[PDB]
Amino acid sequence: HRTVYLFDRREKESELGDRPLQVGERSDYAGFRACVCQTLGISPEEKFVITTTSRKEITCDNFDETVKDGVTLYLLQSVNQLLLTATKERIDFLPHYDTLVKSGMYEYYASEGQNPLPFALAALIDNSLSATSRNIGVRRIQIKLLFDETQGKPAVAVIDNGRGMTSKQLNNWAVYRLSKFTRYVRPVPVPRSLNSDISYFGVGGKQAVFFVGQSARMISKPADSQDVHELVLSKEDFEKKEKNKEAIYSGYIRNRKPSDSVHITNDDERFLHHLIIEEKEKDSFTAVVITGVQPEHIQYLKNYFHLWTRQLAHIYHYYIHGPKGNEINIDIEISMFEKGKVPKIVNLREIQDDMQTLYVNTAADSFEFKAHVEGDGVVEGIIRYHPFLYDRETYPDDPCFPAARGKRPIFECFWNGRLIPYTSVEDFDWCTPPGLAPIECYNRISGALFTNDKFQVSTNKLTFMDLELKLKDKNTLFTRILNGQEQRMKIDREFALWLKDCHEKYDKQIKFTL
Amino acid sequence: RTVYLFDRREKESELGDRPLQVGERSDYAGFRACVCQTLGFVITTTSRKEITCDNFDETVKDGVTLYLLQSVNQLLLTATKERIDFLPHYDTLVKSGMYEYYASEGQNPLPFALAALIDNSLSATSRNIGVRRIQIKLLFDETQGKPAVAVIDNGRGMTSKQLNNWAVYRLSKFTRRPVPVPRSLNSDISYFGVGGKQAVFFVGQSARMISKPADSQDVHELVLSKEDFEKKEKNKEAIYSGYIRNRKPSDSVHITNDDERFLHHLIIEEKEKDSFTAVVITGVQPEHIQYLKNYFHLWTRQLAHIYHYYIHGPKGNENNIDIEISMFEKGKVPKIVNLREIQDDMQTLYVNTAADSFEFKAHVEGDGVVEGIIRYHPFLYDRETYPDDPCFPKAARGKRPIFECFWNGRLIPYTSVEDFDWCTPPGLAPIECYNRISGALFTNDKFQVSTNKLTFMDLELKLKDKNTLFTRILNGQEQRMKIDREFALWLKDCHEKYDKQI
Ligand SMILES: Nc1ncnc2c1ncn2[C@@H]1O[C@H](COP(=O)(O)OP(=O)(O)OP(=O)(O)O)[C@@H](O)[C@H]1O
Ligand SMILES: Nc1ncnc2c1ncn2[C@@H]1O[C@H](COP(=O)(O)OP(=O)(O)OP(=O)(O)O)[C@@H](O)[C@H]1O
Ligand SMILES: [Mg+2]
Ligand SMILES: [Mg+2]
Repeated sequence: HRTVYLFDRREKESELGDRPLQVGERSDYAGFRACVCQTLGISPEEKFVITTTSRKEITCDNFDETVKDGVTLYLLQSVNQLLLTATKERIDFLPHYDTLVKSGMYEYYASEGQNPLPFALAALIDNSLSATSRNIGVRRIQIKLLFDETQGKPAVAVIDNGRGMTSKQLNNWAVYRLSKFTRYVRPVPVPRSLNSDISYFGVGGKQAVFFVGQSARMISKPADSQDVHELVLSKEDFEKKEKNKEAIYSGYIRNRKPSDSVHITNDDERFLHHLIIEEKEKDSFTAVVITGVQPEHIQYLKNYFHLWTRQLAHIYHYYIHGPKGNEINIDIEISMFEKGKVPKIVNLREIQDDMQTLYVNTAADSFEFKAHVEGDGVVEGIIRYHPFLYDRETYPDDPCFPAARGKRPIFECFWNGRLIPYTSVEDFDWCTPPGLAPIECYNRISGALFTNDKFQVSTNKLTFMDLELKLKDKNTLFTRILNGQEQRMKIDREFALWLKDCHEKYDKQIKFTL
Repeated sequence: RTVYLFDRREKESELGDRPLQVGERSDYAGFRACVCQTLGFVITTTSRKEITCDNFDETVKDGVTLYLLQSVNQLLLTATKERIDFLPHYDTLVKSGMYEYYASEGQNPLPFALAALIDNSLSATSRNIGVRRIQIKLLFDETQGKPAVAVIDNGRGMTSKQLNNWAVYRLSKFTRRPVPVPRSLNSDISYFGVGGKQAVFFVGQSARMISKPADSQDVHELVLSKEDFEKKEKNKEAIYSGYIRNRKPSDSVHITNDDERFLHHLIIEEKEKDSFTAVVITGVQPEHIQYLKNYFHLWTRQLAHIYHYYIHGPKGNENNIDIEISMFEKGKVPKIVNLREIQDDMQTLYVNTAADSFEFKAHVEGDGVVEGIIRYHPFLYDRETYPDDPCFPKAARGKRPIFECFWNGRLIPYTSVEDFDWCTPPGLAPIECYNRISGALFTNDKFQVSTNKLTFMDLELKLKDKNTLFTRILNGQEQRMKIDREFALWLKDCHEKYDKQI
């Protein structure tokens, strides 16, 4: 049985409403037309016509190809009669499954001399940070690059010991654009907004997995749950469901006891048996297993291991090292496996040449402030002084920007504690050179800005929407943070005086002639 | 009301599930009795919450999966399969443009949303015989109802089926290729199946699509709106089901609220058109209205810049496309401009202050070819003529990048290329001549852009790749010279010919 919707539009006064019509398999136009004449009281002496909404007339030849399930049909005196009264033609407009499969394909663009693949990994780290935010003890977040072909096909796995997901929460995860606002306890403010409350849009994890690869296997277990819940979303399963005319967004969660990998029969996915065996220890976990990894991603992760782990340490510097930075707990552990090589392992806390560590440890002093923007948003700011010592500047180098800072921007920008990589602020009026402090001192300052969600970011969290615009608005008030207290100030003069004091206390102009 | 029951008492229990039809008026004991009868403990949800008559109605709903177990916390001997639906949330549409148009390089990004709708009209009018009329009407006169933004073209329009397709997020031309032309001004700008929906839901909260093909006697009208999605959700109706209204041209009887008064004057004009599409955005955010009202000359120049080469052709502003903008305010004269009238958009300034040009192609391994042009702006007696750029308030170009970048003929606003090696100062030509050159790069779709079409994905990285071959185009033939010395020579000639001291 397939339903069609018939509008009688022979005369203006014809019934406004449509008449639905159940049509069984292997029926013909003559049968269809007879029923119409009978129910509606129409002599088979009327020369009326039946047309689609495009005015294509139904005939015996085209009946089966034209009268499909769901179509709307017109009863007309003639094929091109004037539509005296308006019709309502039912439609379905379900999003195409590429809403998921292509959600990350054209989002992570390259900018400022950076490879964006680690930003997809950061999206998954963000999820694990939120999931581990109330852990008693260690918050463990592992990224395993299973690129050893003696264990199966390449796979990227992100595993944490967070709170995990129920069947329902795992169902929610699969819903594109289902966020914490739609499916929530807004956290109490905290310095640098290191609150682990990084989610906003309900899409980031899906963009990441389908950017990295073509199939995601979610494995999760809350502490309360006896059972492990497992859900696969993949390009292959959508294509299969399309070809077989099955519901595109229907599937099933596999519930199972911990450590049971009997459902893994693909030898390509061998490595999953060992991942699933590891579940016995864990009271609560989530594992994101990505397969169908694009070859260009694998080659970058193999050949630039020190660079892209550094990028991640840079992004999560203040989550790793706390609000003061790495003045030289969360364990973010990367491990990569290749045929013929010892496992490569690094805890991001080990990394010492990420840009923030260099800024923090080459700084002689700092200048701390807040910016109060119209709309009640508050930005935390820090400026750091990197002094000239005898014969050299100490402002650290940045490989993306091959006398001290140069033409580089002063400020890196952080949102809920993590770096937003493609938004920098060059300077403000009050920290550019006009004077009361020597000009070259304005080139010795680096900085960081910290917001919470009051300042919007783009969906991919690569950029702020309008951070600089709001900070430089005429109504924005700047305050100084000193000894824990916040106070209004005359910032142009008070920053200059701070800069002059830094020059006199820290800059050293003594050198043996060459 | 169907539930799916898994018998999981023993390791040998039946693997498959047994669907049970639980009537609407049924009890826990009744249900329990039906279970004992059908198969031969406790019953739980998939979270091991035990079914009781206290929770029976809040727990045994249509479509749920249930467990038959010896105890609540018995280990699962055999794995179950729990049916789920995961339809995208309707914010997949309503919020599709809310966090996509970020500000960069001092530009307000609102006109980029209008460019997305212009791109659609360029493609819809690509085979028009005669004029291609693309109108943007800002109906901000409150005597005619609430604010609205309308984009109206005289293109091919949409059938009922094509209008249905337009409402499918991510339904593209690939899941439903012109011949190469200069600067890829091919009007084949679509790719992703989302741009138009991001634009309307960035600008406002409701989109009325009105369309009519020439081969169609009826007009097709479809509304997508935040308010409609919210009503369907409240009433538990299918989220992605609606209807297309089909009507005769110029019939506006369905418009009954005074706040949409303006639509009568808009629909009356359908008499005059064989084919058309009208996008009508309502629920316009107040901040978009304020910007559009107070910076008319700025944001219309932005659109002329973006579409310079579609307006003026492949040589620039030294065609049958009429992009007309009109804004209506209470007690004011209509503001009206054809983008072809604008003369101080950046590309016009580059084209007209240029004394000579240097043309070239970049061949990127993988069949991708980029067309490029560099323009020389001389020093005339006592000033540089390199045009100023309000986004950027070495005396000529200064720190600005050389190259603006175009994709299928239209500007990509947030992708610039500062320079290449062969056109950066080393001296076969005075150093300061290298600061007097602007340029533009043109690609087709062989070079990827992001979904919102604000940036290229990896244009600069591929252009600077060591395998990339740079060839000059002189007259109409490809010359095989070493571009770097060829360009330094061209820059000497330009200096010795166009720079003036007296
Ligand atoms: N590692 C995890 N542990 C527990 N729950 C998770 C994990 N990853 C994802 N989820 C759940 O799935 C949901 C969807 O995640 P996704 O990253 O797609 O969107 P989001 O994080 O909510 O928003 P955003 O788009 O800002 O990332 C999350 O809100 C979270 O509840
Ligand atoms: N003004 C118009 N006239 C005729 N058809 C249109 C018009 N606007 C949109 N369409 C149809 O609706 C479809 C969806 O448009 P939308 O802009 O959402 O995606 P797209 O243009 O296909 O891809 P992209 O995301 O690259 O813009 C278009 O492909 C086109 O077929
Ligand atoms: Mg997320
Ligand atoms: Mg489009």
